[PDB]
Amino acid sequence: EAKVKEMNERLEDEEEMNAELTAKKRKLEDECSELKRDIDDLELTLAK
Amino acid sequence: QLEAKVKEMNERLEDEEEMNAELTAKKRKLEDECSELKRDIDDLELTL
Repeated sequence: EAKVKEMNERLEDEEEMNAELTAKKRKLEDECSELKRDIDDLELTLAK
Repeated sequence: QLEAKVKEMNERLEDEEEMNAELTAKKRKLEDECSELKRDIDDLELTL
């Protein structure tokens, strides 16, 4: 009965850890998109 | 019955824990990529 409840809890935690770490990941995806455009557009005004 | 209940939870934990394992490995490379993109800028801005 114990290992049953214990594994229930961990499941809810892993299901939510999925959501959490992906919001962390996403913030880095967003950043890595933006930083690239800021690299590029700077050079896109610098270029000759 | 309680061992069956034990089983599909152990099993589903393995699915979940690997999704979560992926999200942190995906997270690593994105931290690293952000790193170098942030570099490319801060080097380049030292002439503006």
